[PDB]
Amino acid sequence: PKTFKFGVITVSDKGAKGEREDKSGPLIIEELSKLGEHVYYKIVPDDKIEVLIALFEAIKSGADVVVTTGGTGITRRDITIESIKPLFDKELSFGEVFRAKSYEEVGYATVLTRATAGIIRGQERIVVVFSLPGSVNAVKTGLEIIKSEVFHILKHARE
Amino acid sequence: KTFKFGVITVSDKGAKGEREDKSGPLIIEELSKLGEHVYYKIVPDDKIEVLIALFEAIKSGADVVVTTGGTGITRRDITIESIKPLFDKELSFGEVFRAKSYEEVGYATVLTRATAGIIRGQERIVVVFSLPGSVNAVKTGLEIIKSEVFHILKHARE
Amino acid sequence: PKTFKFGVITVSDKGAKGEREDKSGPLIIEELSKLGEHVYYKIVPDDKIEVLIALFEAIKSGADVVVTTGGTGITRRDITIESIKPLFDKELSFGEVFRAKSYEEVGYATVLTRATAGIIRGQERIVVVFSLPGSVNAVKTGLEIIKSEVFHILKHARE
Amino acid sequence: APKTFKFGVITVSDKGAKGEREDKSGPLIIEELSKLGEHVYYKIVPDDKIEVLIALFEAIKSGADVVVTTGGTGITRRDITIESIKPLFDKELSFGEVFRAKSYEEVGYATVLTRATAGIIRGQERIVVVFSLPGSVNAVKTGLEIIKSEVFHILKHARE
Amino acid sequence: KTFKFGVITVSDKGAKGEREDKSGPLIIEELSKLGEHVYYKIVPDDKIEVLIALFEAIKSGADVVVTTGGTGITRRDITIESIKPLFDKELSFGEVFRAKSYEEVGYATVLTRATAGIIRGQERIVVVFSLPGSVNAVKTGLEIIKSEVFHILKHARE
Amino acid sequence: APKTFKFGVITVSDKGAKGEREDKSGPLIIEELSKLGEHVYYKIVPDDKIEVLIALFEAIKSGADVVVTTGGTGITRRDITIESIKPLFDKELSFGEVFRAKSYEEVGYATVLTRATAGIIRGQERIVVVFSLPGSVNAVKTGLEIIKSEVFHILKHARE
Repeated sequence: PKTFKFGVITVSDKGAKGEREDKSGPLIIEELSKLGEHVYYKIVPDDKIEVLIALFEAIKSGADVVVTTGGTGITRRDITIESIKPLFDKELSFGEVFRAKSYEEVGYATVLTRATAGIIRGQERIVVVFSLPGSVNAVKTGLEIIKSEVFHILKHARE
Repeated sequence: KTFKFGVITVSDKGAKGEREDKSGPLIIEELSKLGEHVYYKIVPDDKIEVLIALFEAIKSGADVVVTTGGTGITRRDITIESIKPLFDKELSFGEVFRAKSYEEVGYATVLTRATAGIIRGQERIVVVFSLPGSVNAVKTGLEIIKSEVFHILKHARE
Repeated sequence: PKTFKFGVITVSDKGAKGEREDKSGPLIIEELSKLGEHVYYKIVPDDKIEVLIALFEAIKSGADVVVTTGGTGITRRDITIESIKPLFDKELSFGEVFRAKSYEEVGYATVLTRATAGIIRGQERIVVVFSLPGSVNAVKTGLEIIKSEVFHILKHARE
Repeated sequence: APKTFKFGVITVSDKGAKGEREDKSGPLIIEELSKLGEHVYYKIVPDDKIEVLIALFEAIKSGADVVVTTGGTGITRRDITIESIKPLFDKELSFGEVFRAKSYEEVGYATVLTRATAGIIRGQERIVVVFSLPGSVNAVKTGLEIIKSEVFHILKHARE
Repeated sequence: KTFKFGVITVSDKGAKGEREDKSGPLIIEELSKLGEHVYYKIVPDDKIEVLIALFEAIKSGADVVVTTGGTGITRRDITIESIKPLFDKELSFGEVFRAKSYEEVGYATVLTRATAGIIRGQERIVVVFSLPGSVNAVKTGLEIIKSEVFHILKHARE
Repeated sequence: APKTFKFGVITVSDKGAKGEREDKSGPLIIEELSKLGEHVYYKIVPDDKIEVLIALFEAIKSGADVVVTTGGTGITRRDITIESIKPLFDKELSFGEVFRAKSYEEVGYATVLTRATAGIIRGQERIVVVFSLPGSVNAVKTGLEIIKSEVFHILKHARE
C-alpha cells in the first residue's frame, strides 16, 4: 500500500457563497499531500445533491480516499452523514476513535461531535470516505488519525 | 410543462461493447416526446459506476433519470441496492409496475424488481426510476413513466 | 371481537389554521361510528410533533384503532408516514390492498398513492393505526377496506 | 442451469409441535414439491425464533436449495417466522405481492392480513431460496401454485 | 438561557406503587437548577405507556425530556427500542456516557445502554435523553446532561 | 440465577477451514472458557455466510447458551461474520465499544479497523449470547478478558 489519490470536499452554505474563507479544506490538502496525491477539491453548500455530485466527481477523478469537512452536526441544514452513510458497504469505527481523542480537547462536548468513515465498493474498486466536522480544529484532530491509519485501511479494504 | 432527463443502462456486456443497447435508445426516444434529453451513458453492473453516472446526469440538469438493468437477483445486480438508499421519498412504482406486468408474464413477476423515488437538495428535486433490462420491461415502465412523470414532478416540487 | 373505540386525526396546515373545512375527518367519524365508538378527533398541522401528540392522546383516550388522513404524499411538508411507521411492531398489507382498489379509480396515479397500516403493541394492549391520504375520495375508498377488515384485524392483533 | 433441486419443509405451530393439531399443510407441501425436487428434510417446530432458525439451517445443511416454512406469518405476538428469517435474505423477492394478488380473488380485502415472503440467502457460491407461507391449507395451496410455477426460474437467476 | 423539561421513570414496580422512585426526583432536583420543570410521571415498562408520557411531557412544553429505566437487555426493557426510532438526529450520548461509566464499573458497561436524540417538528425541537434506572447511572448522566444541555439546544434550534 | 452455562466456539477462516493455517484462536477460547462453562461445540468454517450460520445453529442445538466466533470481522469482501449474525440479535450489547476501549491501549488508532460485536438471540423463553471477535490471537485475548468478566452478568440480565 505505497501511495493513494485523495479528494476533499468542504460543505458550507457560507463557504460556497464566498462569505467565509475555507481553511479546513486546504488543511486536509496540505496534510494528506504528505502521504498521497491530491486530485480533487470542491466547496459545496449544505445540500444533499451538491454533496453527492462532489463525492462522485472526486471518485471519478481517481480518489481512493475522500474526506469531507462540514455538515456533520445536528442542525436542520446538516445533511452530510445522512447523505453519505447509506452508501457504505463497510462501516469503520472512525467516529468512535475520533471522539475518544476529541474528549481530551472538548470533553463532554463530544456528545455533539459527529464524524464517520466507510468503504464504498465497486466490483473491484474501493473508496474510503471520512466525514469530519467543519471546524479547523476538529479537522486538525481528525487528520492525525487519518494520517496514521489511511494506509492500514486501504490495505485491508482491498481484500 | 417540461423537464430535462437522463438515461443510464447498466450492463457488463453492454459496457464492454459486446452487446447492443436497445433499451436505452427506446427510453430516449420516448421521453424526448415529453421533455428534454440531457444525458446518456452505459455502465457496468458496478455500484461506483452506476452512482458516478447518476450524479453526472443530475449535474447535467436531469430532473428525471431512468436507469435500466441491474435490478435482478443475481450477485452482479446492484442497481436498486445502490440507489434506493438515497431516496428521501419512495414512490409505489415497483408495485404498479408489477401489477401491469402480472398481465403479460403472470407469476414470473416474483422476479421483477423496479423502483422509483425522489432525491432532494435544499430546493431541487430529482425523480429516479429504475427498471429491468429487457426491452419488454422497459416498454411497460415507459407507459407508467410517461403517464405520471409530470404529476410526480408537480407534487415533489411543491 | 364485538366493538372497539376509535380516534381520528386530520393532518393539514390549512385545516389546522381554519382556512379549509375538514370533510375527511368527519367522514371517518360517521363511517366508523356504525362499527364502533368514536372517542377522539383532532386537526393538526403537517408537523411531526403535533401528529404524534395527537396519536398518543387518541390512544390515551382509549382508541383501539386510529385513522389519520393527510400528509401521506411526497412533498416536503408530508411527514405522516415517516413519523408513524417506525413505531409499528407489525406492519399490515393495507397500502397494497388500498392501491389495488384505487387503481380502478385513478389507475397509474396510484404510483403516488401512499397509505399504510400497522400495529403498535404494549405489554397487553394493541392499537391499529391506518394512515390515509388527505382527499375525501381517497378516504372514502380507504374506509370500505377499513370497515370490512377492522374486526378481522383486531381479533388477530389481540393474540 | 439447474436439473433438479433439493428441498426442506418446516411447519411452525405451537399446537402442532406439541401433538395437538394434526399437521395437514407440511405434508401437502411435501407431496406437491416432491413432484419437482428431492425432499430432504421435514420438522414441526413451535412458534419460536430459535427453533425455527435451528430447523432452517438443518434443512440447509442436509443440502436443501429451497425451503418452505408454513405458519407463524400473522400479526399475533406468537408469530415470529418472517421476523426471524427475512433479515437473513441477501435479495428479497416480490413473492408476497404476487401471493397477495392471487389470494385476493378468493379472499378480497382479507389480504390486508396476508403475509408471506421469499428471498435468497447466499454463501460464497451456494444459494438457498426460502419461501414463507401462512398456516392454512388454502393459503398453502395458493403459495404452491406459485412455487411450482417459479422455483426453477428463481433458482436459475439466483445462481446467475 | 432556559428550557422547560420533563422526567419519566419507567418501571413496572415503580408504577404499581410497590417500590419508591429515587431516580426521578433526583433528575427533577438537578435540572430545576438549570431550567423549568413542567412534567413528571411514572409508567410501566410498556411502549404505549412510555410514548403517551413522552408526548404528554412534550405537549406540556418540555424542550428536554429525560427518561430513566427500561434501557436494559431483559424482555421487559423497551425504552430505547420505543424512542430511538423517533429521532431525526441521534447524539453520541450513549458513547460518552459509557466512557464515563467505564471508570466506575469497567467491563460491566457492556450492559450499559443510554441514548439521546432530537425530535423535530416544522420549527420546534425536543431533546430526549434515555438513561438507565440506577441512581448511580442517573448521577453520571446528569453530569453530562447539565454540562451540555444548553449547547445541544443551541445547535438543534439553529 | 445461572449456575453454569454451555458454550460453542466457531473460528471462521478460509485458510483454516482448508487445512493450511493452524487454528490457534479457537483452542485458546476453548481453554479459557472451559474454566467457566461446559464446552459443547467446535468447528472451523470458511468465511462463508451459510457455513457460519449452519455452525451457529448447530452450537445452539447442542445446548450452547454462549457462542463465540473468531474471524471474519474485518473490512475485506471475504468478511461476512458480523453481517451474517448481527441481524439476528433481539438486543445488541455495547461489547464493541468496550473491546475497542481496552484494545486502544495496546494498538491506539488501529482500533478504527477493530470490529467486534455481541448480542442476544431469544426464543419464547430461551436466550443465546453471541460474541464475535477478530481473528488474531491478541484480539482474542482482549475479548476473552471481557467475556470472562461479564458472561454471567450478561446471562443473568438476558434471561431476566
